[PDB]
Amino acid sequence: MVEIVYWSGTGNTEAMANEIEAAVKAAGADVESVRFEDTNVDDVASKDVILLGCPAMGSEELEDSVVEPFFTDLAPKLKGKKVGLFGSYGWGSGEWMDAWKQRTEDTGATVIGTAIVNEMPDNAPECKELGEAAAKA
Ligand SMILES: Cc1cc2c(cc1C)N(C[C@H](O)[C@H](O)[C@H](O)COP(=O)(O)O)c1[nH]c(=O)[nH]c(=O)c1N2
Repeated sequence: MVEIVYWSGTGNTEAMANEIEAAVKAAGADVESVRFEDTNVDDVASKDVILLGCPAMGSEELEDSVVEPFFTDLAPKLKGKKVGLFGSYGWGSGEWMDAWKQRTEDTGATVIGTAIVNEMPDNAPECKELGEAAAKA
């Protein structure tokens, strides 16, 4: 059981989440895909595996006004659980995802892969890989 929580500006992370979802469904696993704006730590608690979807913003950062408020709320129950990280970038890779990995790992949770894409999904099999991994917790 996987809660795929995504923040999508320009369709990108939605389509990424959809790709992941298909790989989860292929291995007969229950998926709950929602947006960062409409979720809660209590919901997350019921799912052994969680995936977070945030594109690269400003100067190689996470999306401050939604993802960081939800992350702080999430932190008390982000222990032991399998958390996969998925994001789209334009011109700069890695940094935002490294900082993101560091904070998600740091709460006592483990990272069930990191998917980085050049704007649009499919261009990185990583998305599908994360799907498979999430299906298998
Ligand atoms: C205000 C703003 C700021 C950034 C971006 C876009 C926008 C609109 N993008 C590109 C972005 O990661 C890419 O286009 C995503 O596929 C879509 O991101 P959003 O859904 O538009 O936030 C971007 N890309 C990148 O590689 N490093 C960066 O720091 C940023 N910063």
